[PDB]
Amino acid sequence: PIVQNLQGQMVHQCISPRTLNAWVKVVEEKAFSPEVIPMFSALSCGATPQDLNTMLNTVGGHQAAMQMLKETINEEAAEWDRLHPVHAGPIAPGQMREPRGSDIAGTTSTLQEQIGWMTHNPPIPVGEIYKRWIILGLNKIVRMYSPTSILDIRQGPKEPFRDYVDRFYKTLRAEQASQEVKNAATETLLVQNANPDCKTILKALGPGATLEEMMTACQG
Amino acid sequence: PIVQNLQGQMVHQCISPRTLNAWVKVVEEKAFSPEVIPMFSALSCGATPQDLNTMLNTVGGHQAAMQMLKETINEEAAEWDRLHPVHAGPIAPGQMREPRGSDIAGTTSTLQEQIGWMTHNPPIPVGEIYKRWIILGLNKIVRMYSPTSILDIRQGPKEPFRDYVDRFYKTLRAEQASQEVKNAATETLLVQNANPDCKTILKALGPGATLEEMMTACQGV
Amino acid sequence: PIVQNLQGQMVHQCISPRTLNAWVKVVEEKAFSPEVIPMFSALSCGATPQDLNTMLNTVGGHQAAMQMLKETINEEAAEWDRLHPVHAGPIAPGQMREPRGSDIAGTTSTLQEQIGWMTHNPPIPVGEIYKRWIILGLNKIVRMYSPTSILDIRQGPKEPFRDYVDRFYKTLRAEQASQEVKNAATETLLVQNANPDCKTILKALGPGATLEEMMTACQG
Amino acid sequence: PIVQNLQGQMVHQCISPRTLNAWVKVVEEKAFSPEVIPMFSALSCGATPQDLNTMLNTVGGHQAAMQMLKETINEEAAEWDRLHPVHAGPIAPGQMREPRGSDIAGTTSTLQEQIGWMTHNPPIPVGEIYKRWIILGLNKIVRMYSPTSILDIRQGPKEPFRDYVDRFYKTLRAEQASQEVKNAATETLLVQNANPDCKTILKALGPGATLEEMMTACQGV
Amino acid sequence: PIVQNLQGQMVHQCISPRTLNAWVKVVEEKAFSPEVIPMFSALSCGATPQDLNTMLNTVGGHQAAMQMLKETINEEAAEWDRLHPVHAGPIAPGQMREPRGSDIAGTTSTLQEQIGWMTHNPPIPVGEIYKRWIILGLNKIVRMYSPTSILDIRQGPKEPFRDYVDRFYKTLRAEQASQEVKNAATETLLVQNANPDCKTILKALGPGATLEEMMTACQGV
Amino acid sequence: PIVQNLQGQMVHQCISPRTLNAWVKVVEEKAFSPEVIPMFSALSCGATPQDLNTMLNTVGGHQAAMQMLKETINEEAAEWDRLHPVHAGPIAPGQMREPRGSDIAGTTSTLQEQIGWMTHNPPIPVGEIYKRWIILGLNKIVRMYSPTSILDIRQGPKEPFRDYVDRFYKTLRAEQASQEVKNAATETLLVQNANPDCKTILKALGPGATLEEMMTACQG
Ligand SMILES: CCS(=O)(=O)Nc1nn(CC(F)(F)F)c2c(-n3c([C@H](Cc4cc(F)cc(F)c4)NC(=O)Cn4nc(C(F)(F)F)c5c4CCC5)nc4cc(-c5ccc(C=O)c(F)c5)ccc4c3=O)ccc(Cl)c12
Ligand SMILES: CCS(=O)(=O)Nc1nn(CC(F)(F)F)c2c(-n3c([C@H](Cc4cc(F)cc(F)c4)NC(=O)Cn4nc(C(F)(F)F)c5c4CCC5)nc4cc(-c5ccc(C=O)c(F)c5)ccc4c3=O)ccc(Cl)c12
Ligand SMILES: CCS(=O)(=O)Nc1nn(CC(F)(F)F)c2c(-n3c([C@H](Cc4cc(F)cc(F)c4)NC(=O)Cn4nc(C(F)(F)F)c5c4CCC5)nc4cc(-c5ccc(C=O)c(F)c5)ccc4c3=O)ccc(Cl)c12
Ligand SMILES: CCS(=O)(=O)Nc1nn(CC(F)(F)F)c2c(-n3c([C@H](Cc4cc(F)cc(F)c4)NC(=O)Cn4nc(C(F)(F)F)c5c4CCC5)nc4cc(-c5ccc(C=O)c(F)c5)ccc4c3=O)ccc(Cl)c12
Ligand SMILES: CCS(=O)(=O)Nc1nn(CC(F)(F)F)c2c(-n3c([C@H](Cc4cc(F)cc(F)c4)NC(=O)Cn4nc(C(F)(F)F)c5c4CCC5)nc4cc(-c5ccc(C=O)c(F)c5)ccc4c3=O)ccc(Cl)c12
Ligand SMILES: CCS(=O)(=O)Nc1nn(CC(F)(F)F)c2c(-n3c([C@H](Cc4cc(F)cc(F)c4)NC(=O)Cn4nc(C(F)(F)F)c5c4CCC5)nc4cc(-c5ccc(C=O)c(F)c5)ccc4c3=O)ccc(Cl)c12
Repeated sequence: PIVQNLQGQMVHQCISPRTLNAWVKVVEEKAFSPEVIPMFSALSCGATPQDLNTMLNTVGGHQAAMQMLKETINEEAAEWDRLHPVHAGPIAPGQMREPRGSDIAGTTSTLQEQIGWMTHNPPIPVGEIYKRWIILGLNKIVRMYSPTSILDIRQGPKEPFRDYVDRFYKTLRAEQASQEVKNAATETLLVQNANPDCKTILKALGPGATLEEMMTACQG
Repeated sequence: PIVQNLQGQMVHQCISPRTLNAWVKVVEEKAFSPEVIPMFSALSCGATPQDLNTMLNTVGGHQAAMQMLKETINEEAAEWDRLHPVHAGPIAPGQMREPRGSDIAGTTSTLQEQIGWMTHNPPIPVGEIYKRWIILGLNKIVRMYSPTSILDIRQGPKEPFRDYVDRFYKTLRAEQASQEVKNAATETLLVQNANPDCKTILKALGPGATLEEMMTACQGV
Repeated sequence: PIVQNLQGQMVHQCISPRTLNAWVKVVEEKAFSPEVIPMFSALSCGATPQDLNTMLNTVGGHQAAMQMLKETINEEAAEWDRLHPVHAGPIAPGQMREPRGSDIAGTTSTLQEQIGWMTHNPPIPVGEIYKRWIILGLNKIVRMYSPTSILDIRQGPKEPFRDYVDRFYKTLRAEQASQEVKNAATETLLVQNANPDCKTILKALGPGATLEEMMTACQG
Repeated sequence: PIVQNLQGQMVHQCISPRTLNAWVKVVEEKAFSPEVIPMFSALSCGATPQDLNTMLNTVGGHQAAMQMLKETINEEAAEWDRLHPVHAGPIAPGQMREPRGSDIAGTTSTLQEQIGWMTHNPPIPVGEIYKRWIILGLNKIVRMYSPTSILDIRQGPKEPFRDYVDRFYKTLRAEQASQEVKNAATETLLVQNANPDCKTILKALGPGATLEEMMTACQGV
Repeated sequence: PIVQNLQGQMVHQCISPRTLNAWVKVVEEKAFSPEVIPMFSALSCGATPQDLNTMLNTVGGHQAAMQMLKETINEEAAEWDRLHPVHAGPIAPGQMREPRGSDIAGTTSTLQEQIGWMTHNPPIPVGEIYKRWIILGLNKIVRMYSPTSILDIRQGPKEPFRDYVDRFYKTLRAEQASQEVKNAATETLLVQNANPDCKTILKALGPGATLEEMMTACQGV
Repeated sequence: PIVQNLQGQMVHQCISPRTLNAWVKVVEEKAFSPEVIPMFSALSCGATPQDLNTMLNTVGGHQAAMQMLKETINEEAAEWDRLHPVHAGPIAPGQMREPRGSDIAGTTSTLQEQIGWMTHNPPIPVGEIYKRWIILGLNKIVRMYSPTSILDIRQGPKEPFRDYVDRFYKTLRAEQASQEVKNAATETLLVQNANPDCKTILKALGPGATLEEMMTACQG
């Protein structure tokens, strides 16, 4: 990673054995449950492209997913190249060549170049750009290994309303839509997929009941 | 988190794997037992909004609780906005735009903005403000998911007084109320709901007895 | 905690996940065995009142004990208030308001105030004062969850003298008396509660035998 | 390893017990699965030749592989020597003798010489040069100890396409070849070795379909 | 402990949870096996008296041993007091009162006094002096709780000589005696208490044989 | 150990609980398998003589081996004394007495003297010298607890050639000879001890086949 030391300077540090192991274990234990994304995001804080590639290369199995991720990266890289074309010419002392997409993904760039960009004044944050690409791919994978649509989450006749709501929002976490789309669909669908006794009570509350009010109302 | 270096400046440090894992495991092991709240507060010391979002996003399951938490945050954010409305205009050099509620929650703010607020002179402690909102939400969840009401804690005929007291205060810990209200509940119910023999002993020691005295007086009864 | 950094200045640091976990595990594993006190004392090295409250708030169960602790704190705080009454008036630049008992316990004081006191020149060590109150309460709890009096520790007829002595002093650790009182009672009671064959030998050694001499003498 | 201190100088640090143990355990648990290679590369970041030798010397068992690794290193060392022959003469103050192949591998060089190379201005990165040799050797071992050939990965009649793709790329990961060669193997075999129903679907999407599209198109077939 | 910072000054650091737990677990697992002594000495490196008291206070059980340890300390403290009596009078600025035995053991001294002694120029190393007393006490305990006497270590008829030697030196390790005395015990008993066949072989190699030679000579006998 | 701090100075640090535990566990788990030597070497990086003695004193059991180690140290120390005799006289301010062998082994030297030597300009690296002595002894012990000669490692009739080669080189790791002696013996002995079907194929390859070529040739 690139971190600040105790004396106020951005420096390169080795990825730690703890970080590496934390990520490997997360994938082993949880596969591509939604929570693997914020865990990846937090474990990769400060990462260079080389560090990100290391993390992705240590994933055991799941190589269909990992290839889909490479394809997502390649599409983002091609968009970057269209938007930020490289001008040819000798690079001046006191300057860094402009990165292409393949450089941000660490494929055609050296570690020294990556540090150069990430610590330039002003910085070209190739780590952060690459990470955003990876997260877009990881979201696709989460959605793909999600077994269930929110349309199929229905409260059972004897199912406590809290357990139903737990299942509903856990399923929703795996959907790949904006938060606004998720929320408004949810309002109405949560009621619609409730069991007849709860649905009755929930209709009675009227629009604009908070979840807390809903869960109190259907406690038994 | 934001921590101080040797130069005496506040700077950003990455959240540690140890922290992340400690939080994940505490939720796994304890759910929304009252002690999850101080563990959250301790593990999130110095946290940015981004860090707090990370910690909440890694909670496995309990999504009904997490959704109720978001709703609490949205309520606290609307109030923030009502009390502290943003004034339009360009931001001066070395200065920071005023945060809206959604900026404090990390939704409409970048990491670099959060660092800027938390390290400005004087600080706008958006991490601390957000943590307060989160803790309020967690207190609701703890209460919400408490199985027992304090009114139903009654000493059994053969139950040692110490075990009853343990159960009474464990229940009271999950209530969402000020300390002064919880002290009123104790004064109303603890002696009253003791069993007949202990109750007789306790009524005799009177209102002013310490818990240690009460527990000594009922050691056999 | 408040610690010294590498460059010679008292600064606030976050309580570490290790410290938190060590304390939680100690209580889970050992409850209020006497050794929990020096473990609390060592894990709370440098603690602010806020840190101490955190540690106490993480104790799972044992809420009768924890309430007795709060009552002990309140009594110590009232004594502090009697001994160190607060004078009213505006606080000068370059000064800290005088702490009341409720401030030392962290109830009516902010973290910023606690750091202010603990790093003033000269320091008001509100962490150390509060800790002393907590330890007084913890000692009361140890004594309370001690099942056995030293008067009931008697060497059995076939019990190796070493096992008896182990039981005796382990029980004595849980008693709440001064060390002088513990020692002198012990001299005589250890002999008196020994089994008839050992008691014979121990009488024969005369007064002022060390424990080592006693344990050698009753080895079989 | 060689790491930077506050003065901005590169200095020597002892290899940590955590690092040592992480490497030992990864070999124990995963043998020469492809993912052992990036784990080695990450755990050996900043390593001196001495450190790399330590890590290789602590591998338990697998001595046939380790001997093949030494042979690869000896081949790379002979080539180094052919490209970069040492010139005789006394070494000037503040300067370092030019390394031979055996110096890079840590066999004929002291720790103090390795530090001198890695911290000189500009660096002679003998740790990085040796790591490259080691990684080449490990890639041979991974391939050598792979059980399956890519030609024998064929989708079963009832095998979900996702499971076949997992197996195909897991096999391809163990091949020792450039990325461009591995991409050629995919273009030759993946659709061709799908089962009859999936293959029909995939041939219709055509050469330009992404894996995500292919996996959507065969979700039931 | 007292450790050095960057300014090259000795300063106080809190005892770490790792240290505390390592000590607790070593006693739990090994009791008063001889190797507990160097583990104590290593874990208490730089310790103040306060720290040493903490480590001793966390020992679970073994209170007969711990009481014998206190008695040893009291004996060493009385001797200290006899050799180094305190002189009355007010302490000058930047100076420290002379420690009594009970000050070294941490009983009548504050932490701030201990820091003052250990960091004064020149140091009064009250941590090191106390550790010496503690180690003397622990050596007594190890000996006290050793099950076997060296006189009873005898090679069995079918016991490999290496196993006998292991047992002989493991027993000798628990003895409380100088190294020169332990070397005398070896010269008296090791060959003498070997079985008839090994003994014959060993007597022939003679007094000057190394252990490695002795163990080679008896590899089958 | 003696390490460099962040501000470029050689200082003494306490041996860490991690280091201590790593070494204890290695011996418990692996005894004196060859890999215990590079593990000792790496865990003792920067060690003083006192640290090395600590590490050796924590070894549980294996006291025959440990005594053989002391004997090896004593022989190396006597050689050092013959080669570097100590001249008598008062030691000047700005100087360190010359170390004898017993000083390098930490037996007659204080920690303060060891730090003095290791941080003198120019350094007398008593830690590194002692470690070399210990490693010579440890190699003797490895060879001694090795159950098997390389002459007895023979490929079985149905044994995969890779498993045979694994056994052969694992056995060779425990032999105490130079690397040149190990290699040249190995070339020929590996073929000679192969089973008849492999030996046939290996003869056919001719001299100077690499191991990789040999293992490919006998894959079935
Ligand atoms: C033609 C280019 S492309 O294919 O379109 N895109 C890319 N190719 N590469 C890899 C490369 F750089 F090599 F071209 C790309 C990398 N890439 C990679 C990637 C990282 C990755 C793994 C993953 F699981 C998912 C991902 F999304 C990304 N690893 C692999 O591709 C391994 N692989 N291999 C096959 C398979 F082939 F076996 F099937 C599969 C996989 C994962 C899924 C299936 N590792 C590196 C390691 C060192 C590096 C360098 C040195 C050392 C040691 O000294 C070291 F350990 C590592 C240096 C540079 C790179 C680097 O740039 C990044 C991004 C793109 Cl988009 C590509
Ligand atoms: C739209 C307004 S709102 O919904 O009324 N309020 C909020 N929306 N958001 C989320 C968002 F920001 F997306 F709008 C909000 C966040 N928010 C979130 C929150 C954090 C959170 C989780 C939790 F379990 C309880 C909570 F109380 C808070 N995560 C979710 O909402 C996930 N989610 N999702 C569903 C769902 F699927 F059902 F939808 C559920 C959940 C938990 C319960 C059910 N994560 C972030 C991550 C990155 C971030 C940025 C970058 C990376 C990668 O580098 C990364 F990993 C993360 C950047 C910004 C944000 C951010 O701002 C904060 C607060 C509010 Cl109040 C809101
Ligand atoms: C009228 C005052 S008093 O009651 O006489 N004395 C005290 N009240 N308080 C608590 C308070 F401050 F709230 F008044 C007191 C505290 N106190 C507490 C204490 C700590 C404690 C726990 C314990 F197990 C034993 C103890 F001895 C002490 N916690 C509780 O009381 C919890 N509780 N709750 C009930 C029960 F009610 F459910 F039954 C029980 C318990 C333990 C036993 C049974 N936590 C804090 C947390 C934040 C803090 C602030 C913010 C956040 C988050 O942002 C956070 F996580 C923590 C800020 C300030 C405080 C603080 O000052 C300290 C000392 C006194 Cl003496 C008192
Ligand atoms: C002679 C030339 S060569 O053989 O062609 N090439 C090499 N010989 N050496 C080793 C040596 F240096 F000794 F010559 C070489 C080393 N080398 C080694 C290597 C490292 C290694 C292990 C491995 F598993 C795979 C590898 F690829 C490399 N260890 C071994 O060879 C052990 N070995 N031993 C047998 C055997 F028993 F079967 F022999 C086997 C093995 C692994 C497979 C089978 N360790 C060192 C340790 C100290 C070192 C120095 C000091 C201390 C103590 O303080 C310490 F612990 C270690 C100092 C210097 C060296 C050093 O230079 C490096 C590279 C080459 Cl190519 C060679
Ligand atoms: C009176 C003179 S003496 O008895 O002859 N010698 C000594 N008395 N003390 C203890 C004392 F200081 F209290 F006098 C002595 C200490 N001593 C102790 C010792 C340490 C110890 C434990 C052990 F297992 C073996 C030992 F050899 C030494 N603990 C005990 O005595 C506990 N104990 N208690 C009984 C008993 F219950 F049976 F009594 C037993 C035992 C072990 C065996 C049986 N702890 C301290 C803690 C705080 C300290 C201060 C503050 C806090 C909190 O913040 C804290 F947690 C701790 C501050 C000061 C002290 C301190 O000075 C040191 C040395 C002497 Cl020689 C004596
Ligand atoms: C006449 C000298 S010699 O015998 O020829 N050589 C040596 N004697 N010593 C030890 C000594 F220094 F004491 F003389 C020697 C040491 N030596 C030792 C050694 C280390 C060691 C252990 C081991 F397992 C293998 C080894 F190779 C070396 N420990 C023992 O000898 C223990 N022992 N004991 C018996 C047995 F006797 F019970 F059987 C056995 C053993 C291992 C095998 C069988 N520990 C020290 C600890 C403190 C030290 C000082 C203070 C404290 C506490 O405050 C502390 F914890 C440690 C201070 C100084 C020393 C120190 O110098 C080093 C080297 C030589 Cl060659 C010798």
